[PDB]
This record gives sequence, structure tokens and C-alpha cells, in this order.
Amino acid sequence: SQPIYKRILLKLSGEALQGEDGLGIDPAILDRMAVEIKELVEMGVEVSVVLGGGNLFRGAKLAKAGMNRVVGDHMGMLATVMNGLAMRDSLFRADVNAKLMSAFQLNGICDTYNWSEAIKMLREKRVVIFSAGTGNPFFTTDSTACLRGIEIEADVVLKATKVDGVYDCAKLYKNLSYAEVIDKELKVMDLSAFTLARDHGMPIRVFNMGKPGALRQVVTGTEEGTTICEGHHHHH
Amino acid sequence: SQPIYKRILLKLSGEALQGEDGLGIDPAILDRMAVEIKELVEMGVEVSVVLGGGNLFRGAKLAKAGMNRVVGDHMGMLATVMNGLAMRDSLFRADVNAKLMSAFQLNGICDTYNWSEAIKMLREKRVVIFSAGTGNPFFTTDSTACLRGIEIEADVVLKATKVDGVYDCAKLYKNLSYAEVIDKELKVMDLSAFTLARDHGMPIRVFNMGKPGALRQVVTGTEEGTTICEGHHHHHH
Amino acid sequence: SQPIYKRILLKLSGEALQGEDGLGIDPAILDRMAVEIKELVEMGVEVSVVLGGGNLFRGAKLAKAGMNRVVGDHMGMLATVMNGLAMRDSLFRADVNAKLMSAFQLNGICDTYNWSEAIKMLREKRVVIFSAGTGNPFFTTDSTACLRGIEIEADVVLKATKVDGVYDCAKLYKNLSYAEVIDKELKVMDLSAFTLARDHGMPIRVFNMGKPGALRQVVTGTEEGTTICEGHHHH
Amino acid sequence: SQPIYKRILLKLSGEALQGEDGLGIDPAILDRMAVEIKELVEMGVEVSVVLGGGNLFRGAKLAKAGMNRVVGDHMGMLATVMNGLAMRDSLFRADVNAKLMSAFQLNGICDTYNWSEAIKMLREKRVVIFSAGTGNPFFTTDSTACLRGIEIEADVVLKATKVDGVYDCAKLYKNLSYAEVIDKELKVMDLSAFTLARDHGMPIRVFNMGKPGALRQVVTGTEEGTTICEGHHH
Amino acid sequence: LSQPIYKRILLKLSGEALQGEDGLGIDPAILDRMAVEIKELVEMGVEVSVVLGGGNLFRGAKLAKAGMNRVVGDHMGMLATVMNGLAMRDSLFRADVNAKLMSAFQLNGICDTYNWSEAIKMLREKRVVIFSAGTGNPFFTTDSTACLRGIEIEADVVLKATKVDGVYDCAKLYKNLSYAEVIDKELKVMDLSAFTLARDHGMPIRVFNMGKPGALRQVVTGTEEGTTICEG
Amino acid sequence: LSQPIYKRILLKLSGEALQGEDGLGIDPAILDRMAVEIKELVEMGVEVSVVLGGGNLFRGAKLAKAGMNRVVGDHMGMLATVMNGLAMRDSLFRADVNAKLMSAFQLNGICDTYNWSEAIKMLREKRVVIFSAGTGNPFFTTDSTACLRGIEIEADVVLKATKVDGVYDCAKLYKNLSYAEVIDKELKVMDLSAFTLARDHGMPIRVFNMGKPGALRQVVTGTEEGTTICEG
Repeated sequence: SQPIYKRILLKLSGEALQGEDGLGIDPAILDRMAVEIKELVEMGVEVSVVLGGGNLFRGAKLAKAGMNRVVGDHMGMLATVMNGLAMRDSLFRADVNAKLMSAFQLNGICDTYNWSEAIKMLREKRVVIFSAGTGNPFFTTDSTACLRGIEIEADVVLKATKVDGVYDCAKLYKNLSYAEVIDKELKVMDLSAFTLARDHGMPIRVFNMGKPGALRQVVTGTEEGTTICEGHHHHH
Repeated sequence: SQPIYKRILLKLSGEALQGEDGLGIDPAILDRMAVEIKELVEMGVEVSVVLGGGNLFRGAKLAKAGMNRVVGDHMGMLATVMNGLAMRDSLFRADVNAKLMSAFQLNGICDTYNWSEAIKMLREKRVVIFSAGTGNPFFTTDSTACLRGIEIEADVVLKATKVDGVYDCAKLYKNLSYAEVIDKELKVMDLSAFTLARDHGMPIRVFNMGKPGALRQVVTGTEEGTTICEGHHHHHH
Repeated sequence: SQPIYKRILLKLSGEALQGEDGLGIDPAILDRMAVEIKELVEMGVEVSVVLGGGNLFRGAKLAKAGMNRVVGDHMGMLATVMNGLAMRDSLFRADVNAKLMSAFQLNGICDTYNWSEAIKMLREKRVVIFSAGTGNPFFTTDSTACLRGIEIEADVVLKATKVDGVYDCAKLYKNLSYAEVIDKELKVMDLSAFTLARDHGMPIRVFNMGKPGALRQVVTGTEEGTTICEGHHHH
Repeated sequence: SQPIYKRILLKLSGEALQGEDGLGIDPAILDRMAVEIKELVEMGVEVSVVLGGGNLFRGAKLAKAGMNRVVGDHMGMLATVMNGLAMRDSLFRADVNAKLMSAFQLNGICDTYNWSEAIKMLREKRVVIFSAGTGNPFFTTDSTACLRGIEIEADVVLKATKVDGVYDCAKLYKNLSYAEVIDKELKVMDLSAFTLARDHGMPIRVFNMGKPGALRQVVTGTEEGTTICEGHHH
Repeated sequence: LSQPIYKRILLKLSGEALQGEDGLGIDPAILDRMAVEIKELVEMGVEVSVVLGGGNLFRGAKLAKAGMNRVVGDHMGMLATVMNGLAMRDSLFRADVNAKLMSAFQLNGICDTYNWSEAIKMLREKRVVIFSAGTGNPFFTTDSTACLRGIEIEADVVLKATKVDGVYDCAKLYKNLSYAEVIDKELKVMDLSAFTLARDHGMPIRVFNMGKPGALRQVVTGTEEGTTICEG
Repeated sequence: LSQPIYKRILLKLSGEALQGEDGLGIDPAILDRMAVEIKELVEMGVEVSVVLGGGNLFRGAKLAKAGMNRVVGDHMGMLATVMNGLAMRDSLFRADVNAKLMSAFQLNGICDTYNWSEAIKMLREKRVVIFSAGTGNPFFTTDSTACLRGIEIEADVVLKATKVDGVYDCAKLYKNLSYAEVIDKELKVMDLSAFTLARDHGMPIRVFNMGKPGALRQVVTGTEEGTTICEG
């Protein structure tokens, strides 16, 4: 089909980038993602990307050893910049115009995040990657996806997972309201992230990024994955 | 055995923090290192630490795929900050006073490197960790260690390896001049790092950090590892 | 009596600084607060302060006219820095050692926020003021108070209000658990802030700051205001 | 009537955004100003803007209480940024391409002031707003307007006021030289602002911005308000 | 044996005061002479801040005559004051004086960023504080910087170091002047903006011959050396 | 009439290349001459980046002899390269050439902060990019900066401007050399760290006489002017 969105925010966990060796960055996987993003771009979609850092750092063992959680979150924010640099270089090599922004100033490495400049780049049809989360500890990459998504006036947050969407347990939900997710006690994202998306009416699509082709289907149709959005019984 | 140095710069590869499992940061190894450092501090030694990032990022596979080496070197520099943050926390937990300095300003995470601020912290008997290399690509961690050692006026650069020191390939050399290393075509660090140490007369000790007690033996005596310094034939003192 | 906390985070709305004139900063109110903070400091309590900006900027009218909420939030954050500067100066004039930290780097104006530097200053018995929120839009001053409080290892967040505590609407609750606040759908703070406080077990005291003496009572006893903390039925 | 200027710097006091109620930012007044600026842009005029902060912060009370004046000047500078953010948004809502530059770095909020980047944006026909004064205390918004005007090579500094121009208190003066202002002891800016304008030969127009149509008249002709410039005798 | 009459001073030096007999650069022997004189003030409890000019390293006239933008010329001058500042900081360290350099531009890795209350804290800690890069803005002289910094760090006085004994007709030296006198006799002391800033805040000025070893200690420990300018 | 043999160059100039007959500062006529020559490279489609040294404005020798910390001296030199950068940027503007200045140090309000990919973007837009403040670090010559920047921005060549025609024995001029040859014959071209960087990355070097009007154009449009150093 043709795209149903003008501007998306695609959220990928760091683990999206790992190979069967389940660690670091797999170049073949990253280059596949770059070609998939290229085809949305040549479809005319404005693409922003938020990456986590869990392929490069998981702090559980250090936390168990007594590491301060603030320090663990900082390490993780740095890991997202490293992932963002790799994606930016992968996009360049696929001949896609791309820019990396970071919550922290990183002079000589990338751009500093600025919401109005990001929208300006997106409207220039550059892919914008957001790294370093929000600069603060105790806030998930999901919270960052929702925050950035709302700031850059994206139409939707695409939550890339390793599963087909949201299940009860196994039956896949196609459409859920924010109220239903809460009522049925389902797992979508942490309550803080979900609450930001809800208060601002940002719809979320949860889909399987590991299925080559799934991303294009999400962007061009209603059928792939699970959609979470505002219930019908409020406004018209 | 008392310390023969007042101020040291310890260079560790990121791989020194790595577990036998073969990646990342092993909290037992890291905590073992914090205890060893703590025992240098309680001997009156002023300690600075330069960390690499190869336990967290090896660029080979991405490089062969065509990644720009500038970008690969930025990723590696960010990886050294992550090790520095781990090390600072480890030292804190061992009740060692420690600061992390970064060649990139990182507001809210750590201090921005300044040579005379670092000297001041070292005189106050704080351990200073240096991360993010020199801010620039194409320069090794060994080159960072020599550069920082020169700037903060360390007595020596200690190059922690997984070997007992510098061999033919096998005999271990105890003492070498800068001229000998080049004449015998021995590999000690990269040419730029070595060149910098050489021009400034910075002595280097290559030792096995993996041996417990080795760091203490290196700081309190002449026998452990291989020493590289200026030969006697240029001047008297 | 004697203080029950070692380290507090005191959250004041910008509206706590206002007079009967309905806007701005009232120097007499500000100086009363500074003397009240001085008396905690000389009791040995380490005090950090989070200030809102609502006395200087109310965005509702501009929002009505179409102003982008990101922009409204940025304005509000700048307003907290102005309040923070007024408080720092008021503390100096009451001979209390204080420092202002900001989420944004403001070269020449104040210090850049850094959690471990703030703890070091608190350990030095300096009062640390936190301004510019988290540097991000869509996150309340209550959220900032809980985030900063958790980061600097405060014992409690004191939520200064103009009411006595949390009411059923009226009977004043003395003690509530997090589970109870949600069960009875009471309003304490926004769900984001409350959730952050709840997941880290940060207790909250809601009290009447506009009652002179109530802050010292809160810091030295269990009786003033409403306590919100983890319920007993967990461990 | 057509513009007599290629590039202007419009100096607005914070109190120009103020509602008749007396405080803060009145959206109607603010959006009226954006429409007037848009019509300057639509005539080909390159517009820069300098905003004061006295609608959001007046430090008289805190100062009598003992507040350090450095601290008071920093609060005022931050208030000019808040005004600048509001102005940038209003211009955006009037479909005018506008940028905010601050004398302080404010990562995430706006651009950092750079004189040649500002000239480049003005040549691209973007409205550039300057906030946070010069980053230093003890210097008026008038001094900021003159400094920025000189740096970005404005043709003129327009000083928006609530009066029709400079008076005896009353004759309105039409044209004054710098030497006439000092010789007649008239009050136009503070001495350091006027001195800077004078030394650099920057003309100033003092006019009633509270009169709808006046801004357009000032830019398209010589009659509205009071002009202060270098005398013919040098 | 004479004791200090000031608790906190701001000493303004032109860049030309560090110049050698070869009339240029930085003369190490002049600079080390000044480090010894500043150390003498420190060991008597005087809190010392220093503003340096850049004219020994950059004079803009030739480039300006060729058409160089005055902003650009002022930016080049600001950077030259930082170079002088770094030499002065190093000179003070070699004389065993605790000294810090603050710049109007954040210069990561080189020196501190200027902050008025941090500078006051350092002055109370009995550290010498050097201010460089002026105010960060063009069209403002080093004299305006001296007056502004002096006011901000709450100095008792601004000492304007020169190569002559004080303020003259050109040959009669004045000893005392009011701000009003200076303006009415059209005497040359500093630019109108700088002078007006000192006037409105009641900052007194002392104009003296720093060229003379001895003069600085004399100015700080007595009222007679040089020309004193204060409110009438 | 000869066409360019390079698409993208990095032109290293010593600070001394801008000094006048009187052997100091910045000569506006020399600077404007160089601006005209750069403009003709740009007019032919060559992408031009420029690294500048600081020795016309600061030489550390005397201060170093007196005991100045070499770090501090290297910081002073770096700031001197920005001053040169600012003069060159203004000179190019006056010749009607689009140019940008980038600094290793963030200098808010003065110039751009260095970023490799942003420099490349500007070079593709046919802007001249001047690099100042070196790497930000001490103990690294301007030649090392030239090599490093050249590599980062993917220049075809590093043109080392000098006051002589090429690389000599001391007097025979060499036209062609390998990196091996230079090291074996111990020829003076640049320090070992800079040269080693050029070598390991295969960056060719041209050593020419920028003192001669016309030589820059000859070097960019022909293979015979000066000395060429490349991989054997």
C-alpha cells in the first residue's frame, strides 16, 4: 500500500541490533535495518529513530554488586550514542541522509538535541536518530520514544519488539484502547511512558521488527501488530 | 617494601575488566582492582588511571563492513567513559576517593578534563580516572596514557598487560632503553605513543596486572616487569 | 523537638513565594522562608530545595491562543531559575551557605546540575537549590522533586502546599500508603511523579508551608501534615 | 509607501507585551505585533528584534530588600528569553520564519548568539530575536539593542515606546543630532547606550509602538516619531 | 613597613606593560617582576584580581585600515588577553602564588569560566584571580572590563597601571580628581562608558606608573602615589 | 589554463607565512594576496580547507627558557591559531569567498566548533573551511593537525606551504620521494608523529613555496611544482 503516516518515531531496543551471538552490533542486521528505513524514506515518510543500549550494556550484575543505579543509567545512555553512531554510518552507506542528535552536547561527535531543529531536518527528509535518552536516569527508552515522538509531532510511535504484538498471555490483540491496556493489566511499556502517550493521545504500534517486511506493512496498513490508541467514547 | 613512585599513571586495557565469559565488565575483577588501587593510595601514592574500551566495543566487524574509522574511534571513546563510570563507582564502594574526567564535556555525568585541576585532585590524594582518550580519532589508548602522564607529571606510565612484560617473541627483558626497543624491533606500544614517551623521557613499566600482587610489586620495587627508559649515554642525571 | 531526617528535599511551588498582590516574588515571604531553612541547617539537617515557576509564569492564556506546550514548558523552566536566584540571594543575606544548580548550563549565572557534586555540597552543609526542572518538557515540578530527591539520596520529599495535608475532601489523613492513595483516588501529585516516588520507596510529606512553624514541626515530628509511604504489608 | 530601510533592529521593552491588567504577556497584543512584523517582512525588510523583560520581572522591591544587583540583572536577562520564546512562537503562528538567539547557550531551547550566523539568517529573510542581553549585568536593553544593531549592521535602531517620540516634555522633536540631545539635556536612552550609537553613527528612531500603523509608517518614511542621527556639520 | 589601605583590589594592566625593550611579545623578566610584586600584596593579606589587555600581542590598526570587520578585530584582541592571562598564571605559579585564570569564554581544558560569585569565593580563599577575554563582546575596552569586574567582585578600588606617574595636563601631574573634574577638564583617563560605569557605582580609580618597581606596593599601602579619582 | 589535479585539498600554512617584511604579526597585503589565490582555486571547483599555525603571533622560546610549563605554551599557540583563522576568514569574505572557521575549542559567538562530518558538508557546498586551535591538545604540532584534519575530511592531498621550493638535502632539490626514502635519508619534512600519520593512511604531501606568487595554483594544477611525497 501507500503510507498511512507522514512522520513516525521508530523505537528499537539495543537488542534489535544483536546477532545470534546475542551481543554487540551485527553489521548485517544493522544494514538490513538501514535498507528498510531507506524504503520508507523513498515512500516519502519522515523517519525519526530512538535506540536503546541493551546490546552493549546490561547493568544487572553490576547492580547486584552494588553499583549506583544513576551510574548504570548513565552508562546505558552512552551505549545508546554508540548505537546511534553505528546507525548513522549505516544509513550514510545506504545513501540515506541522516543526522544523530544527543541529549548531551557531544562536540565533534554529533548534534545536540533541539526539538525545532529536529522537525526542520525531518521536513527536509533527513532521518533523525535520537540518543542519550532524555539526559536523566530512571526513565526508560520507551519514555524517551514517547517524549521525543510528542515533541517532534510524530503521528505514531512504532515499538519494535521480537514478538508479533500484544498477547493476553495465545491470542494477539489487534486494537486496544489505553483504558483497556490498564483494565486488562497488559504489558505494553512502563507506566510512566504509557501515561505520557495516553495524556497526549499518541498512538502506539507494537510489531515484530525481526520479521523482514513487517515495518513497511506497519507503515502502509492497519493489519500488522497491535495498535494502542484513544478509545472511541470521548470526543468524535 | 615502600613505594618508589610519588605519582603514577596506570594504563589498563578495557579487556582487563572483562570476565573469562569474554565480554563486558566483571564486577569481581573490577572490585579486585579497586582494592589493589586502594592499597597504593594508603601507601601515599598518587594514582591516575587511563582506561581503554575494547571489552565493550571492538570495531573490526563494523570496519570490514565499511564503517568510517572516525566513527569507530568515537564509539571506542564513549566505551572508555562507560568503563570510567564503572571504575569510579567501584572505587567509591571500596571507600576510595575518586573522580572521573572526560575529554568530552558531559554535563551531569562527570568532570571535564583539565590538566591543572587533575594535578590539584592528585595532590589532594584523589584517584583521577581519565576517559574519552584525547577527544580525537586515530590515537591509541597508549597514546592517551603517555599524553596524560606527561601533562599531570606522573613519575611513570604503568602499562598493564596479560603478560609478564617485553620478550624477544623466550627471554623477558628487565630493562630497555628507548633506542634498544627501536634497534631490536621490539613491540612495546605504537610508534606515536612511544615517540611521545621518548621525546619527553617518560619511563614505562610493562607488567602483568592479571597476577595479584604484581601492581604492588611494580610500585614498590624495580624487579617486576620490563622498564623502558632513557639510556645512560646522553647525560649524567 | 530533634530532627527525624538527615537529608530532605523541600519542594515549593512558585506560588509559595507570592504575596496578596497575586504575582511575582514577595521579599518578606522569601526572607521568612530563608530563616526557616536556616533553622533546619543549624539543627544539622542537609537541605535541598526544588522551586516551581508558577508565580512568574502561568501559561494557560498563551496555551489557549495556540502556544506550543514545549515552548510553555521552556518558559516555565527559565522562571524556576529566576526563583532559584532570588532564593540563593535570600539565603546569602540570612548568612546561610547556598548554591544554585540548573538542569541547563548557565555559564556565569550558576552551577550545572551534577548529582554527585550536589551530594558533596549537602555533606558540606550547603543548601542546594535545583532549578530548570529536568531540562525536558511535559514533566512537572513534583516529578523533578522526586527525581532529584532519589538522585541525592534524600530521606523524604516535603511537598509544601497551602493546605494542611491530604483530605478525604473535611478529614485530614495522617498516614497513607501508596496503594491507598491510588485505591481512594486521592490527589497528591501527578501519576508520573507519584509512580517514581512509589517505585523507589521515597516517602512524601504533604504540609502547610504558609503556616509559619509547620516546616520545623514536619522535620522534627511525625504529627504535622500527611505522610505517604510504603505500606507495612510487603517484607 | 515603501521601506526606507533594508535592515532594522526593533527594540521593544518587556512592558510592550504587557496587558492593560499590567503583568506578563497578553496574547492579543503579542499576536498583533507578529502581524505588524509579518507586514515588514512581506515588504522585503530584514527584521531583528531586541526584547526587554520588565513585564515579567521588576526588581525594585527585591533590591530595596538587599538583593545583589548582579543577581537582579541575571533574573532580568532570563525574563528576556521567556519573552523571546513567546515572540518566536507567535511569529511561527503568523506563518513567519523566525529564530531566537540567546547571549547564553541554552541547549535544547534556542540558538546561541553568533553575529555572522545572525547576518546570514537576516539575509535569508528570517526574523532574528535576540535575548539575554549581552550576558553581562549593569547594561541596559537599550545598550543591547545598540550593540546588536551595530554587530549585525542594521540600518537603524527603532526604539518602540508608549509615547510619540522625544519632547521638550510640549513640542515633539522631529530630528535631533547626537550633539543636540546632550546639549539640550534630553532623555533618550542611558548614556552608555547613546554613546555607543553615537560613536558608531547608528541612527535611532523613537516612536509610539502602541499606535497601530506607526511601525509601518516609521519604516516607510521620515515623518513618524523622532530621529536621532549624526549632525551634518562633520 | 607601610600596611595595606585596601582589602580587595582590581589591577588593570595594558598588554603593553608585559612588552620587552624589543617593544613586543611578553618579556619573561618583566612578567616575573610583576609576579614578585603581586606575591608581596598576597602575603600582606590583600585579595588581588587582575584584568589584562592584549595590545602587546595584537594591534588591529593595519588590518582595520585594510577593511577588517571591527567585530573580528575585537574577537582577536579578546583571545590575546587569554594568552597574556595564561602567561601571568604560569608566572604566578613559578613564584609560588596560588592563582586562577577565568575567561569570559568557556575554554574547556585551558582555564576556568568566569562566574562572579566563584571569583569572590576564590578571592576570599586568598587566591589571585585573573580575568581574560573581557566581557565576551566587541566595542568594549579593557578599561570597561576592569570597571565591570571590579564592581562585580566588590573591589575597593580599580588600579589602572600605566607607563606614566598619573593623570597629567598632557606637564602638571594631578594628585586628586573627582569624576566631574575629569569630565569638565576633558582629561584622558579612560573611555566615557568605562568611566561612567565607575562613576555611577562609586568605584574609585588610582592611576599609577607600573613601569617603576616599587610603585604597586606604594599604591596599595598609601594614598600618595599616582592620581586618585573618586566622588566629589 | 592548466586544470586542477585534486578535488579536495588541505593547505597547511605556518603562522610565519602571514608575517610581513618586518617579520611579525599579520601583513594585510600578504593575507589578501593569499585570499585571491584561494579564490581562484574555488573558482576552478577545488574544495579548500586550510590549517594555520601560530608562530607569527607567539613563539614560546623565551618564556620556555624562563621555565614556563610547555602545556601552557601550547595552549597559547592554539589560541594564536584562532586569531590567524579569524583574520583569514575576514580576508576571504572581503575577497567575496564563502568561508567558515572551525575551532577545536567551542568558542561561542566567535566561530564554529569543529565537527568532521559538518566540515565535509561545508566543503561539498564549496565553502572554504579553516581549522584552528589544533587538536585541542598539547605536544602536537600544526603538521599533525594538518595530517589529522586531512584524513578526517578525506582530502586528496596535504599541501605543506613553506618559504623554499621543496625538500632539499640541507643543495639539491628533490622532486619525488617515498615515505621510506624520507625516513632513511632523514630528510626534514615534518615531525615523526605527523609524518607517520600521513604514511599509515597513505595521505600524499606536496612541499612547495607559498612565498612565490603563483606557486599554489601551479601545485594544484600540475605535478611538477615542489616536492611530492607518496607511497612507494
